[PDB]
Amino acid sequence: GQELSQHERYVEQLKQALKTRGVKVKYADLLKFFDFVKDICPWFPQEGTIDIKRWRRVGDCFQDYYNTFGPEKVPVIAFSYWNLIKELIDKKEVNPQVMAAVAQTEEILKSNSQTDLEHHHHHH
Ligand SMILES: *C(=O)CCCCCCCCCCCCC
Repeated sequence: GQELSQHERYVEQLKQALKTRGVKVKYADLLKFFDFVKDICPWFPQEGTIDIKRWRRVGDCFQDYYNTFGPEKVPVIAFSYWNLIKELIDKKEVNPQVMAAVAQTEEILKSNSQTDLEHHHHHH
């Protein structure tokens, strides 16, 4: 959600990198969103976090299939992919939804094995 603002600035950074590849001028957010959103999130485009283990499984499936299918528009962007996914998470260490899925799913407030409410304790 709000993290969207962060995605904007980044989107601009990703475009610059590809720009140095001598590649034409295309949108990264869209090209990636549509492709990925439908890739790891084919039935749930609501969130869809960045994943290396999954994107890899679904990545090879569609990819290994598209290529083995002898395509007529064999894009080079392929080679670029995968490698970018790794270096991506790194520069993402900033504070994306990935880090949130942790603070949210595993709130620090959680007791030893109870809940954040903590019946034993009473604060107000
Ligand atoms: C809430 O709607 C914000 C979206 C939550 C997940 C997105 C977080 C960052 C997305 C990474 C994009 C870069 C690689 C595709």
